[PDB]
Amino acid sequence: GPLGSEDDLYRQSLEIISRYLREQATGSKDSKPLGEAGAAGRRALETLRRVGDGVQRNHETAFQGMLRKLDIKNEGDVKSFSRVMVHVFKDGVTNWGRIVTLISFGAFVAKHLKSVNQESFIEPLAETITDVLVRTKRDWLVKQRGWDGFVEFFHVQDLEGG
Repeated sequence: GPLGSEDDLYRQSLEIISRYLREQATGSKDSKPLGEAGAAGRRALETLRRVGDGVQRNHETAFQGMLRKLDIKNEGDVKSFSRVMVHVFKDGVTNWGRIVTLISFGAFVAKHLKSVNQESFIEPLAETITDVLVRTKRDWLVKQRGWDGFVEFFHVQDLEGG
């Protein structure tokens, strides 16, 4: 049925986004590792976790001004996320770092939404951030084998080049 000409990545992009945003919102480290998303999720949830911890420390100024400018009240405030969706890739040249900031913002905003006890809008929050993530950078995701590519860019563990 679903399997065919539909979207295979989206399924994953969601599996990992949920897994990531869920572990972030709670703040507690997940004990159960990946086992459905495949290879991407395994190295993604761990990579994204690290890049996120850094992104937040690197954007604390931006993140503070971005979320402060917004104000999640209902599922309608998600429109504000759409604004940052574009503002994230403001630069003509597309870089994984930019896409990392997008996932980094909503991920940080999700944990923020949970800090105020509004998980109600969180469920749709994650569903949107993901949709808008793979659906906004689909062409790229298709031109860069999506998920696998993301990790291809971050195939570095304890090594640094440039």
